[PDB]
Amino acid sequence: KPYISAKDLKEIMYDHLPGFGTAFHQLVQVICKIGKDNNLLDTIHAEFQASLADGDSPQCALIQITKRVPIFQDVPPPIIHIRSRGDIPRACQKSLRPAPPSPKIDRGWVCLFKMQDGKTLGLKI
Repeated sequence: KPYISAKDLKEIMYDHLPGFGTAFHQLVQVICKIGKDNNLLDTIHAEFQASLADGDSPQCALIQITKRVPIFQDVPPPIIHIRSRGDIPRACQKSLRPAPPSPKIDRGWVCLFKMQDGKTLGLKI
């Protein structure tokens, strides 16, 4: 069992972020779910801290996690099912892009939004 829970890591990360419902907030969620599912929460937490200690901003640290914690190169961006495009947080809207064939988390593709109508948009940082 992890010293830090998915819920608590999310809160710690959220505490460091400006605004609400940004692409970074969504990235926090992707990171925590991947960490929780693969039992890497503590590793992820430490990497977050280490990046901040290097002098990186919190946004930059989240990006660093995707490049430095190996698992984020080895799994595809999560597919998140929603009903319509309005379900996506306002702050994320500006970051939606057509979904390429091979999006990579470590290149900024946070997740894929799959709508009810069958359409798909990627979230890109």
